[PDB]
Amino acid sequence: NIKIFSGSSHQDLSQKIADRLGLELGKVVTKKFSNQETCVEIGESVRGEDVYIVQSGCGEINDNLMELLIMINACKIASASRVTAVIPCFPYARQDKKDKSRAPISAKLVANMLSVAGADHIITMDLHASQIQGFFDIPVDNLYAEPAVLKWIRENISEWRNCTIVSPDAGGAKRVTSIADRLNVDFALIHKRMVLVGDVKDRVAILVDDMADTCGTICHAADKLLSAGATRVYAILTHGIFSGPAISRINNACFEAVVVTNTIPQEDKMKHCSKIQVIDISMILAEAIRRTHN
Amino acid sequence: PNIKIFSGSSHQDLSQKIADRLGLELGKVVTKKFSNQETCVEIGESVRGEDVYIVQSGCGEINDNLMELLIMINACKIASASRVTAVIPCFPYARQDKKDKSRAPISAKLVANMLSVAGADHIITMDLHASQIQGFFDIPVDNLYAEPAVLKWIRENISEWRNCTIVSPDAGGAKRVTSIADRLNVDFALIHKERMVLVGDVKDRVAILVDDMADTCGTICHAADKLLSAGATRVYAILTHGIFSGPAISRINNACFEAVVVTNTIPQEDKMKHCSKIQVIDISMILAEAIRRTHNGESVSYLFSHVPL
Amino acid sequence: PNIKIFSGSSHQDLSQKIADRLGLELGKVVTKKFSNQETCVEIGESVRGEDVYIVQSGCGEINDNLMELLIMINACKIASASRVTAVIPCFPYARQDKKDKSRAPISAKLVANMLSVAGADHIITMDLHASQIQGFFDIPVDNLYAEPAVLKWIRENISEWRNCTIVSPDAGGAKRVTSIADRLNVDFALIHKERMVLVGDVKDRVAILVDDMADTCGTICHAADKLLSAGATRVYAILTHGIFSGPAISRINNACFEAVVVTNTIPQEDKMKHCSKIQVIDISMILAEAIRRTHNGESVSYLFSHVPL
Amino acid sequence: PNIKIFSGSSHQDLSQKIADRLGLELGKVVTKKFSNQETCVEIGESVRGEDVYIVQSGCGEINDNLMELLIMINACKIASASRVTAVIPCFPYARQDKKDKSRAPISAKLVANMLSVAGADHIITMDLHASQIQGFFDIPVDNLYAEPAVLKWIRENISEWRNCTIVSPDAGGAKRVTSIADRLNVDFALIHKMVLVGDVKDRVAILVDDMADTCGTICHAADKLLSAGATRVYAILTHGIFSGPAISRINNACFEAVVVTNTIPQEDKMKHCSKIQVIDISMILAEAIRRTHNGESVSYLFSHVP
Amino acid sequence: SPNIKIFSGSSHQDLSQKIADRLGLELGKVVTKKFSNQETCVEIGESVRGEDVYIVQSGCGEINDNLMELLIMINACKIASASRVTAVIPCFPYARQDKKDKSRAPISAKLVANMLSVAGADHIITMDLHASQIQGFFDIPVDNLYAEPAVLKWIRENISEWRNCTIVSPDAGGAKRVTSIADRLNVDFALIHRMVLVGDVKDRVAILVDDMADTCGTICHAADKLLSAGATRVYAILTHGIFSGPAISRINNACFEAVVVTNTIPQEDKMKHCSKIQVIDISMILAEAIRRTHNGESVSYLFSHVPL
Amino acid sequence: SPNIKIFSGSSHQDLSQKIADRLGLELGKVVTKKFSNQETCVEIGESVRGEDVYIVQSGCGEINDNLMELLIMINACKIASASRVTAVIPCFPYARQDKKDKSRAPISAKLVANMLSVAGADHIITMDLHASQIQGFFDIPVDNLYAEPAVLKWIRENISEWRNCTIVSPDAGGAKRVTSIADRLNVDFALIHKERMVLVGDVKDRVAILVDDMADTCGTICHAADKLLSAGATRVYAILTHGIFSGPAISRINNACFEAVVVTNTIPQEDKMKHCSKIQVIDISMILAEAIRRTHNGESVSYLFSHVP
Ligand SMILES: Nc1nc2c(ncn2[C@@H]2O[C@H](COP(=O)(O)OP(=O)(O)O)[C@@H](O)[C@H]2O)c(=O)[nH]1
Ligand SMILES: Nc1nc2c(ncn2[C@@H]2O[C@H](COP(=O)(O)OP(=O)(O)O)[C@@H](O)[C@H]2O)c(=O)[nH]1
Ligand SMILES: Nc1nc2c(ncn2[C@@H]2O[C@H](COP(=O)(O)OP(=O)(O)O)[C@@H](O)[C@H]2O)c(=O)[nH]1
Ligand SMILES: Nc1nc2c(ncn2[C@@H]2O[C@H](COP(=O)(O)OP(=O)(O)O)[C@@H](O)[C@H]2O)c(=O)[nH]1
Ligand SMILES: O=P(O)(O)OC[C@H]1O[C@H](O)[C@H](O)[C@@H]1O
Ligand SMILES: O=P(O)(O)OC[C@H]1O[C@H](O)[C@H](O)[C@@H]1O
Ligand SMILES: O=P(O)(O)OC[C@H]1O[C@H](O)[C@H](O)[C@@H]1O
Ligand SMILES: O=P(O)(O)OC[C@H]1O[C@H](O)[C@H](O)[C@@H]1O
Ligand SMILES: O=P(O)(O)OC[C@H]1O[C@H](O)[C@H](O)[C@@H]1O
Repeated sequence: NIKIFSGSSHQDLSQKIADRLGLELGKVVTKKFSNQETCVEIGESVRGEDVYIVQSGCGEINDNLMELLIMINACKIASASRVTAVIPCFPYARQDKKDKSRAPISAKLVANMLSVAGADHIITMDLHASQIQGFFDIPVDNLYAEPAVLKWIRENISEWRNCTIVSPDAGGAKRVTSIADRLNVDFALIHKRMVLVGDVKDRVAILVDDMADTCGTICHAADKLLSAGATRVYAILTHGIFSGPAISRINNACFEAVVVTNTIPQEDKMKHCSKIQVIDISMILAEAIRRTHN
Repeated sequence: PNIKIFSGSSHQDLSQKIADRLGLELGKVVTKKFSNQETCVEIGESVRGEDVYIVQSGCGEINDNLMELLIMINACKIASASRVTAVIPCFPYARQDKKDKSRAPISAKLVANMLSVAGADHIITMDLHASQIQGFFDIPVDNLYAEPAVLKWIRENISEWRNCTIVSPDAGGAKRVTSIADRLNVDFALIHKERMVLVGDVKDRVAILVDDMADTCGTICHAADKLLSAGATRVYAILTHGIFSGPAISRINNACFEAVVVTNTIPQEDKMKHCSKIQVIDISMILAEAIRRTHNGESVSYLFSHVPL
Repeated sequence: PNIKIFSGSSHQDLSQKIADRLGLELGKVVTKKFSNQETCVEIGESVRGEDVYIVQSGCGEINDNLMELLIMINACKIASASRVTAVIPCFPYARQDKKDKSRAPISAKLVANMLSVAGADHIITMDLHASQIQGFFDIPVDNLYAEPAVLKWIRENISEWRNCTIVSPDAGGAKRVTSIADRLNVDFALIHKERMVLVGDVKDRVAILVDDMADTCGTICHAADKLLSAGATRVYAILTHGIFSGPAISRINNACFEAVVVTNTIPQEDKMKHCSKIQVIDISMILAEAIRRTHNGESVSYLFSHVPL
Repeated sequence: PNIKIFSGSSHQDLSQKIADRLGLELGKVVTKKFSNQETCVEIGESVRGEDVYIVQSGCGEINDNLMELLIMINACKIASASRVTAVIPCFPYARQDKKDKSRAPISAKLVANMLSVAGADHIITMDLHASQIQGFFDIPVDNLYAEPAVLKWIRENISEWRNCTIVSPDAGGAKRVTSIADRLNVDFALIHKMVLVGDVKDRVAILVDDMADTCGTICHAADKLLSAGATRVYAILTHGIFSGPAISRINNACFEAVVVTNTIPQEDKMKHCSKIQVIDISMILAEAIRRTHNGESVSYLFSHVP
Repeated sequence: SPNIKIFSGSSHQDLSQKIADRLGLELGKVVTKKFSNQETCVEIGESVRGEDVYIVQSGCGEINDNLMELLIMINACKIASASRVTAVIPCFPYARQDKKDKSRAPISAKLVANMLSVAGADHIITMDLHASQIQGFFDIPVDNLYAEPAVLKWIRENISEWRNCTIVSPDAGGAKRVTSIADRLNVDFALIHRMVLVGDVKDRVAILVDDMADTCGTICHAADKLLSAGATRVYAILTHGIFSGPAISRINNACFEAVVVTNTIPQEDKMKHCSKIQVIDISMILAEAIRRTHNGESVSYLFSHVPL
Repeated sequence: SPNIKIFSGSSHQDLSQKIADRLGLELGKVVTKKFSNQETCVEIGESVRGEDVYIVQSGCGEINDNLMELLIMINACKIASASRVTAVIPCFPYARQDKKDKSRAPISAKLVANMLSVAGADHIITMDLHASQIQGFFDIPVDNLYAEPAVLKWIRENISEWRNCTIVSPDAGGAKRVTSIADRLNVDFALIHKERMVLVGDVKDRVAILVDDMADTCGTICHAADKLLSAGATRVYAILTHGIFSGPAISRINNACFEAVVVTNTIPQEDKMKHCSKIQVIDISMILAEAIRRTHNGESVSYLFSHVP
């Protein structure tokens, strides 16, 4: 049967997942030692169980990554039948190639540390680059928020039939042209001094990318989109990291709303920013766990 | 502890140019097929203690050349070679780099694992379809760019290059073309299939389509037709990998290109004989230089700012 | 009860016979090639939690079938199948199982490592060239014998079998023929190349050459004529693997065989059209029984003493 | 090959001291964190064909320094280094070296395997909590001793060292002090919970263990040693973790000195605690690096110091 | 539930028989001998397809022959399509070589752990590892069982003055073990380290406790020191009864009232030639570990209680 | 630049000493004993840091203690920062268990190859593997040396009538070993098969030489010898590479009808020669020493297969 465990990163999403599966949380004490070493004490048997550990790459990332690895190692030495790392926001994903001299491929390093910890399956959401599925030798589910983003647009944008949907960088063109084609609307591209390609005159601009970290690029992209004359600017990003001065920049930018999923906890950031709206996706992870559980 | 260079049956000319630029001959290897079509590899010289480089591109009957490459690596490895480096100009199975459909394979990662398990210690390639294939291994992977030699070609061959527009034939290729456009200080544009859509205005100016490869060339021929319809003085196509499979030559001859420019990661002499529009950017000096720097133990970053020769 | 059988492009007939004998349908898989000759594999039905068997024989265009097999294994493995078993009746690269020359590869071990790294958990094959290839893995390898079905054939079709002579065309095929001689209670003989030399009798007796495979068939045709010039009644040739590459068919048409008997580890339908001496032994029930017993607990030890049907 | 030594963000002073003692400068690495708290590592000079040494101790925010160390190892490995050696003065997660509870992790082995897959070919550390951690790998792991340097400190600083009594504050540490007391040919003692076994009457008492974290079990162990009547009490621990309430407890305790090595930085601790003294072990690590480079035996560093 | 098979090696057949008997099973059909040239011969005479296999081999009596036999049995079961192969090793061999305390020294214990891993072992069940950190040699579950509950029950039921005894360590290495026992009995402890004794064995009973007894030189010299310090009776309760070389002669001449070991190593032949040696059948602790590991329960019971 | 060291195990110190003498080296400082409880104790009393280490241990005389000793020495040198560890094993143990011929049978040879691999061996140097395919049980270079040269030289220098002798295989499995030797001598050949013992070939009126790779209990060579005399041969010799002579072997050869029984010193023969006057030994220490010298440097060992230094 199923045991779902939660790490100290995003207890809310784990609770939603376990509720949707009709389970309890697997009882785990997750803290730090006096000298900041990660302390993981699982307080119930997992012998013969299919265990799922929910830990997102957010907060103090290395503590949560190491916590996840230690939970995997404990469950593996605990004679668990299978250990699955549920990672809604995959850490170190932007370091997925050697783009400069002597650079590390940190995402690949993370994939190998999960492998040697004892992970048998990975369930994640909107990988920055899909090719990260190839960093392993085990099944890696790359889930999409695209149905939930489409539904959010259709249910919240009055003028969605005549929007355009825009990318703030180059790399995000393929992500955008999908949903633009799925809504049957135009599309546009913003590149870095900032240049705009496409027609967003007298319509609604929805910026879409996989992630929003410092939000400098989407804020200057919204400013370019107002320069080109757009009745309203939205930003729908899957992972709402919001690091550093991000909140200040979205509060001063001219967005109608800024939409993210709950791959990362947003309550405290939503308290300091009124434009933020969060989507479900917890039902998408539960169905990947239940589908995985044969 | 010097260099031994061997050639596979997938591109002996490129191996010949590389060994020539390095002041070498090429290793004595017989690479044929058995009566029942099994690969036969006979290394005809000692390779003990040598730094071996094997040149095999993903082209032709791809699985025969891939299997030949793997057998060459394994023989050299149990031949007590000091190091074995697979130089793979066009990396095969690169478009199968993820699990997009329901039960699809990641063939590129499988290939990376067969190269790893054969005994490869180093990979030297050019313009990987996805750069993340460098992460499919646990060994160094040089992802060489043809971008500098393409820039040099454009400047030395395009009269109106100062006011051209670099166009991406698909969505996915926007990063490449904005890189090149930023390097020439020109404009860029994008074409998206669905009717085919053009964004970025290429009116009354030269249009250069740039992507990593040309297989069946349907997408770049349709893109070129759209560039004419939008009113573009001239339309070029500069692609790194000249696969040209199927009706590709028919489609390029029946399109409106002034030239279609590729590198010699794949043999092009037979293709150029049947298509007066195809131009080749010899990149054997970039591969020869990367091998030499790899041997000495020097930094290959020079190869991303300047063209040799 | 959770069993799936997928077929490659090499021996679809044998796959259908096996699935028929197990009362199953073949799994939904599209297995073709891309425009640039890369292998294209989409398994079109779930294998989640299933006991998967992939039947691909080492024959035809061998490297395309090997890559197809590896891509199917890796796909099923990433598709969360419980176990993936490669049913390979004729093992490719099996004759390359040692280092006899100064720089030779052990291609059989390379293949064992590529099947292992793809995700294979079990191997089911028939009459390995060398049995020690079982040790090239680290997973169970069922090496089935055609010996019982050959014994049944010899008993039921050769009238003078009680006083025949089982002959080896080379050395090393001595154990194969001595086991059949001890099991039929008959005589054995041996032929060594070096002008060919025969040791043993065959005078005024039916002669039966037995080996594991027949590729170019030069040695068994010269062996046949030597057996007639030593004064033998007839000459048969019973080989497990048909292959028949190169000029083999032409040579069998001119040789003096009464019959050439093979199993259907390799398709023989096209071969039988051009050679009237070729008779085929259906071994689909031995492979089907290996699969059904492998699914359940049940020991495969049957398939080495008596024939299923 | 030629030697390059790199520093992590943990204990930069020890890295500089080591590089100076080897007559080298530290290599160019920028090691910081991203806006979203991910580790950023940029090695700014070629290491192709080099024998690289990366000095990172298990201290401070340990998971950030461990993850940073792993990223440096991986970068140097893809940067075509000839050999990558992790110099780790204090090995993190070492106290998780066995399974004494249900569902417990063996975090020390997890770290050993992450170092292995990162690309480490050699490990140089000092006084592992348990020596058997050398077996968590399949690559050379040097477990150096501070014992000659603590002995030299104690002969050179304790006048009554000829007639002292070395004490273990817990059970598990009974062998270490027998290795040291017998090396001084002096009395030894033991404390368990507190009850004391061994003599400590009018003698002066020297606590020796591998660590001292929060120091509760050595502050109480000092109180028991005074109650049994010893002139002064000395605490000599290898790794100066001093986390949590450690400083307050030593400031309110009756130590003559608390001596640690510089496997972990102590400067911030020493400005706030007059009782902390540090032993320089930078030459003991430098000599193992030098011997490891040009192929000598580090056995000498367990009996002679520099 | 029952798809389990249990097999024996050539080392401790009595323990194998007791374990299988306690589980209500018969021992599996394996012929285990040596070839003419002294190579190990292993013939499993029954199917293990889909089975949860347990192989009982202790590190004792011609160690390399039994270790190599164990590895060959694991590999045979692995190629025989067993679902899981568990090595039950009551006394884990080469455990004293668990670190590098010398130049050019081997970690023989780690080598053995890697040979068991590469042979095909999926699980290890052992008792009183010399060092518990050997659990970290394996990357697989390793049960490190204790004789501590059975040693305490034996003490309470056989030492009358056990409430005022003295649990003594024969070397500096058993201080963790004996304090544990000392705390469980609520008694005093002592240590012996040239003969130096620290602790107060007053005029009472001294019980030496360690993990094993090989030659028995240390427990006997510790017994002499415990005499000279004036102690009533002295005992020795050791988990692993290796007793090699002149060990029995030295126990017969030493001042022991009794010397108690477990049956991780065969002791019947040893007990016939020494009236002092007593054995604590621990076959039920191993059987209940096999039974719980099959059908997947928690073995932590076995450290608080002694099932018969 | 000699970084070469050479240790010896407890199995064959004489052969190690001859090898090191021929290489102009001293034997490495190793104490190899047993603990009180019969556990293997290995203390290397010399640095091997950065050295090319060779450990000479043969599979003979109490196999498991010598195998375990070899493994502990490899592991010690590997953790001792040795540059490379090469296991020089003249007689490779467990070679006869190289396949699964019965149900639940072990492939002990592959297990041994995996324990040598996991100990840290980078190279294996052996002589006359029972099956050559055992080279594929590894993933590291394995030199399979032949005793065929020096056996040819022995026959020529000791048998007067060798120009018309007959090389006989005692079993159906050594026929390839025989056919080789005979072709190099240009002599007849024959084969013996225990079915009742049967002889195939001609050995009437001329000298007969039984040749196989080893002699364990010697049960077959002796009955084959009486068969060779009942079939009428002047003399009978027995030349085996590996002189194991276990069990009743010496008792059987002393009453056997051999002119001589010739073995190599892959196994110590001194005590065996004391109890059997018919035993001749061939020194192959120069073939092992040359395999080591060429393996160290970087030279083709393949000379050793037709020359005899
Ligand atoms: N992972 C895990 N280990 C268990 C469980 N139950 C028992 N163990 C065993 O417990 C041992 C270590 O903890 P344990 O002995 O129970 O703690 P102790 O009884 O206080 O010494 C190992 O042998 C584990 O195999 C369980 O449910 N999960
Ligand atoms: N790879 C390689 N192998 C060599 C070389 N020189 C000798 N060999 C050896 O040659 C052997 C195979 O060639 P050969 O002696 O003709 O085979 P054999 O006579 O049938 O055993 C192998 O054992 C190799 O180790 C060399 O330069 N390279
Ligand atoms: N790790 C490492 N990579 C190097 C070194 N020298 C050159 N490189 C190469 O630098 C390449 C980076 O390519 P690119 O994305 O164009 O970065 P660029 O070299 O700065 O232009 C990598 O693919 C490496 O092959 C080196 O010393 N170490
Ligand atoms: N290990 C094992 N092998 C089995 C079992 N049942 C059948 N086998 C087969 O046994 C074969 C070798 O033994 P066997 O068939 O009896 O003798 P053979 O005539 O040499 O094939 C292998 O090819 C296996 O496929 C089993 O339960 N366990
Ligand atoms: O373009 P499609 O033929 O649709 O897809 C494959 C394309 O691959 C290359 O980009 C060619 O230009 C082909 O057109
Ligand atoms: O030897 P060839 O005639 O050329 O090739 C076919 C032979 O291949 C093997 O030797 C078989 O015995 C076949 O008779
Ligand atoms: O003392 P408490 O258990 O906090 O733990 C801290 C101890 O950690 C080690 O034992 C040190 O000697 C410290 O005294
Ligand atoms: O006493 P020794 O002969 O030195 O060695 C064997 C005995 O002492 C050792 O520590 C073992 O524990 C045995 O108890
Ligand atoms: O005669 P056996 O008992 O079979 O074994 C000893 C034989 O072992 C070898 O294979 C030779 O044929 C020897 O004569």
